[PDB]
Amino acid sequence: DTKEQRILRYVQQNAKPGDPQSVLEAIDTYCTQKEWAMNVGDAKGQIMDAVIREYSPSLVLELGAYCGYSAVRMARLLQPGARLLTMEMNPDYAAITQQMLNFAGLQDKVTILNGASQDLIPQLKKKYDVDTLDMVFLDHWKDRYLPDTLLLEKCGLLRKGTVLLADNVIVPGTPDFLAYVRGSSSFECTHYSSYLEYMKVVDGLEKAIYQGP
Ligand SMILES: C[S@@+](CC[C@H](N)C(=O)[O-])C[C@H]1O[C@@H](n2cnc3c(N)ncnc32)[C@H](O)[C@@H]1O
Ligand SMILES: O=[N+]([O-])c1cc(O)c(O)c([N+](=O)[O-])c1
Ligand SMILES: [Mg+2]
Repeated sequence: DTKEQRILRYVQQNAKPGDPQSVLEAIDTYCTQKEWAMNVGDAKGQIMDAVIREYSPSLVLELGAYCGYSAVRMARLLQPGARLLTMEMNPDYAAITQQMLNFAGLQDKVTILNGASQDLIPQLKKKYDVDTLDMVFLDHWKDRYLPDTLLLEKCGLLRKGTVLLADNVIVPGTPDFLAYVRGSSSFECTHYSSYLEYMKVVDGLEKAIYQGP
């Protein structure tokens, strides 16, 4: 099996069905202790929670679902009637995300869009009944943040007050995106400093005592 199947299995065997907080904790525990994985993680996740609670978005777009950690993190805080749309181009990952959402009981709040954001964004208004977005979470391949921001703007999906929230602007880094939005009068920016998750990296010394030939 894959790492992603192992994460899901761990959740199924250890988390409480229908309990999003339990699902999050199980993922964080497994990736902290057993296998590193590229979920946003609990430290930055707490910052996401605070931002979502401040703006109470009715319509959120996520770029990059992976195993569904951030989709569970965000969707659990949405008010009744609110929606998360999440784009994922890897169908194996999208399958895990759907199962993760099902297990957490959030499947009615979240819709998975299968495909590449650059192909899907222009289809949003028509196929998913979108006027403008209230919030966007960017966490896909880092070279796509700036071109997808420009594409969102072109497609008329941003309104005054739409909140973009971008992961990894330091590590691995998103230098073009970060320079662009900080420099542009079309964006007012705030930085929330944190730490990359799952960085308790096990290593060790081997002692090898020569016994002779
Ligand atoms: C860092 S992981 C997402 C982690 C997730 N946001 C979380 O915190 O649980 C990055 C994901 O973006 C997907 N991806 C990369 N480029 C993409 C694109 N252009 N459109 C859609 N998905 C993309 C990758 O397949 C991968 O699953
Ligand atoms: O390599 N990493 O540490 C990361 C961390 C992350 O949080 C990522 O989103 C990532 N990625 O999308 O490729 C990679
Ligand atoms: Mg990330």
